Amino acid sequence: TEFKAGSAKKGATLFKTRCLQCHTVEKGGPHKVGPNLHGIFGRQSGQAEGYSYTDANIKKNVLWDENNMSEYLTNPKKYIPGTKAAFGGLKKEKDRNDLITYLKKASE
Ligand code: HEM
Ligand SMILES: [C-]#N
Repeated sequence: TEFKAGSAKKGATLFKTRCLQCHTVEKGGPHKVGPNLHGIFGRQSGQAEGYSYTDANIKKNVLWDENNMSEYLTNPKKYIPGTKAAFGGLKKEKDRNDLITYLKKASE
């Protein structure tokens, strides 16, 4: 992978206050508002059956590397033109580094 990590901790706190709202990180996990984000790093997009998927996510088949996720998070509804992800696109830029680190580490 190109991206090299910031901090495993702190990113947790960000996830907990941003993403945990809609998602989970745990193995399998409840696909609450969003799907679960375990093992996503290096698994293509749309890798969790049963939950309410979209054609758009499938057709927009994304590997979920750090770059693509970093971008997506900025503008999910743009990057995938057909998502229920009514998320406030991660503008902060900095915290993202930690958050992605945590996610990467969690999704090892
Ligand atoms: C910055 C914290 C967040 C992160 C790291 C994140 C990450 C992701 C990722 C990687 C996907 C792609 C799933 C896949 O293709 O398998 C996704 C989808 C989704 N997210 Fe988030 N998300 C965040 C916050 C949110 C929030 C707060 C909401 C709830 C308002 C939300 C709702 C959704 C939904 C509904 C999807 C499914 C969209 C689709 O596949 O069409 N997310 N998210
Ligand atoms: C999730 N955007």
